[PDB]
Amino acid sequence: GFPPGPPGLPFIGNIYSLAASSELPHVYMRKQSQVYGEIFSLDLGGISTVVLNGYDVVKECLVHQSEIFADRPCLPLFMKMTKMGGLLNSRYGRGWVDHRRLAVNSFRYFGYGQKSFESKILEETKFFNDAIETYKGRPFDFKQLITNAVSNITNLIIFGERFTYEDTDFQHMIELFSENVELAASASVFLYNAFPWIGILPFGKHQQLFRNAAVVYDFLSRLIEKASVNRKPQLPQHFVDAYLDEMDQGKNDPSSTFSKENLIFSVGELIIAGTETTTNVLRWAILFMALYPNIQGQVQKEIDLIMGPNGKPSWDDKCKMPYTEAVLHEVLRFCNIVPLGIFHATSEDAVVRGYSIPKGTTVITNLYSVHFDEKYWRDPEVFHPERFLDSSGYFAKKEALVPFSLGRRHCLGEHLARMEMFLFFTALLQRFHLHFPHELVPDLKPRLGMTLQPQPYLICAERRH
Ligand SMILES: OC[C@H]1O[C@@H]2O[C@H]3[C@H](O)[C@@H](O)[C@@H](O[C@H]4[C@H](O)[C@@H](O)[C@@H](O[C@H]5[C@H](O)[C@@H](O)[C@@H](O[C@H]6[C@H](O)[C@@H](O)[C@@H](O[C@H]7[C@H](O)[C@@H](O)[C@@H](O[C@H]8[C@H](O)[C@@H](O)[C@@H](O[C@H]1[C@H](O)[C@H]2O)O[C@@H]8CO)O[C@@H]7CO)O[C@@H]6CO)O[C@@H]5CO)O[C@@H]4CO)O[C@@H]3CO
Ligand code: HEM
Ligand SMILES: C=C1CC[C@H](O)C/C1=C/C=C1\CCC[C@]2(C)[C@@H]([C@H](C)/C=C/[C@H](C)C(C)C)CC[C@@H]12
Repeated sequence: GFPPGPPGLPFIGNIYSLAASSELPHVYMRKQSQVYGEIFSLDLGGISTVVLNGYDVVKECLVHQSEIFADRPCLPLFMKMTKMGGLLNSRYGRGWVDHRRLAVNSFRYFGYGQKSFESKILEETKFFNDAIETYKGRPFDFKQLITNAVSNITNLIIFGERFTYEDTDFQHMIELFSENVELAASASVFLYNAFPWIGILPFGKHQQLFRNAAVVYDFLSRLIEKASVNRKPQLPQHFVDAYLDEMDQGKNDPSSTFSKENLIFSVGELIIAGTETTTNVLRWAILFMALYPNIQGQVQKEIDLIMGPNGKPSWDDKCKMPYTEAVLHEVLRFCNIVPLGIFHATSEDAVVRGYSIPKGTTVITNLYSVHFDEKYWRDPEVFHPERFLDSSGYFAKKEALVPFSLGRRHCLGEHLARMEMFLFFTALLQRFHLHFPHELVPDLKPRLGMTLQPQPYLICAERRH
C-alpha cells in the first residue's frame, strides 16, 4: 500500500513533526528516511505526501517514470495564486507544454543563442563591480546589488532591457515576491493548505503572502503593458512580444492556453525563479570564499593564469578553469539553494518499489538528500571543491549532483544560470579580495524558505591590482 512514515498528531499530522523539530525540513526528512526508507510518507494536516530521498528513488520517479511524476500538487495556495496555469506550477499538460516551449525557445533566441549576449552579461558585471567599488572597502551587505545584477540578465530576455540600480520600484516588487518564496515554506502556509478556511483570519503570514501577491501581480501587468507598447506583430523583440504573437496565432483556437493572466504568471515565475536562486548561489559562494581565503586564493590564482588580471572574463575560459568550476558545483551540492525542489504530484496512480501512490499525491523530491547521499558522495557533510577534480586536475561531472532537478520539469534556466554564476563570480574575484569585517564570526545556518539563503552578512571588497 502507501509508503510508511513517522506519526504525528490527529488533524495536523506531521506539520507538528516538522514544526517541533530542531532541524530544517530537508534535514528532518533525510533523518526520517534512515528510519522508514528512501520513500516515506508525511501527512501534512490531511494532505497525503510522499518524500523521495537519495539519488536512486528520485531518478526512478522523475526520470524512469517521467510522465507520471511531472505534475504539480493542487494545493490551495497554488490554486489561489496561478490557478495551476502559467509555467512553474502549471498542471502537466498542453498549457505547460505551450508555455515551456515558448520560454525555452525565447531564452535561446533572445538570449544565449545570440553572439552579443555574453557581452551584455559582462556589461552587467561592470555595472555590478563599479557599484561594489563605491563603498571603498567599507563593510556592506551584497544582497541588493547581486539581486539587481542577476534580475537584469533575465529582464533583457523578457522585457528587452535592463533596469538601473536606482529603480527602487522594480526592486520593491522583487522584495515582496522574495518574501512570498520564503513565506511559502512557513508553518502558517502549510496549515493554510491543510485548512484553507484559515483565510477567514485577518492576521498571519498567509494574509501577508496574499497581499504581497496582489501588489506583485499589478506591478507585473504594468511592466508587461509598457514592454508591449512599441510591439511589431510577428517581429518580437523579447518574451513578452513573442507571447503576444502566440495569442494572436491562437485567436481562433478556443483551447489555446495563452492568455493575459498566463503571461503575468509565466513572466513572474521566470523572474523570481532566476533572481531568487542565482542570487543565493552567489551569496553563498561569497560567504564561503570570505570564510576560506585559501580557496578564494586558488580561484584567483586560476583567474590570473587564464584570464589575466585585466582580461575580460569569458564563458569559453570555463574549460581551462577546473578549480573555479569545482568551487561553484560544490556550493550547489553543499548549500542546496533549492533543497526540496518544487513540489511534484502524480498525474496518475503510480506504483514505485511496491508502494502505491494515488493520483494527485504531493511528491517532495529531497534534492538535499541526493547531494548528501553516502552511496554516491564521500563525507558529503564536508565542503570540499577538490571532490570535483579528477586525477589529472580537470573538473569531473557527477551523476548524483542535481541542483536543477531532473525529468520533465527540470530547470529551464540552467544554462543561463551557469553562465551568470561563472561570469559574475570570476569578474568579482578578478577585481576584489573579499573578507569579513574585523574577521567577524558569521552565521552559516540557512533561513527557512523554499530556497536556502544565508542570514544577512557584511563583506569588505578590496581592489586587488
Ligand atoms: O480586531 C479585533 C479582532 O479580534 C479577533 O482577532 C483575534 C485573532 O483571531 C487571534 O488569532 C489573535 O490575533 C493575534 C495574531 O494571531 C498575531 O499574529 C498578532 O498579529 C501580528 C501579526 O502576526 C502580523 O502579521 C501583524 O499583523 C498585521 C496583519 O497581518 C495585516 O494583515 C494587517 O492587519 C489589518 C487588516 O488588514 C484589517 O483586517 C484590519 O483588521 C480588522 C479585521 O478585519 C477584523 O476582523 C477585526 O479583527 C478582529 C477579528 O475579527 C477577530 O478574529 O478588526 C480589525 C481592526 O483592527 O486592520 C488590521 C490591523 O493593521 O496589519 C497587521 C499589523 O499588526 O502584526 C501583528 C502584531 O500583533 O497578534 C494578535 C493579537 O491580537 O487575537 C485577535 C484579537 O486580539
Ligand atoms: C542557480 C540557479 C538555479 C537553480 C539552482 C535552479 C533550480 C531549479 C529547480 C531545483 C527546479 C525544480 C524543477 C522540478 O520541478 O523538479 C527549477 C525549476 C524551474 N526553474 Fe530554475 N534554478 C536556477 C535558475 C533559474 C533561472 C535563472 C530561471 C529563469 C530565468 C529558472 C527557471 C525555472 C523554471 C521556469 C522552472 C519550472 C520549470 C517547469 O515547471 O517546467 N531557474 N529550478
Ligand atoms: C506567479 C505569481 C506572480 C503574480 C502573483 O503575485 C501570483 C504569483 C505567485 C508566485 C509565488 C507565490 C507562492 C510561492 C511560489 C509559487 C514559489 C514556489 C514555492 C517555488 C519556489 C522555487 C524554489 C523557485 C523560487 C526556484 C515561486 C512562485 C511563488
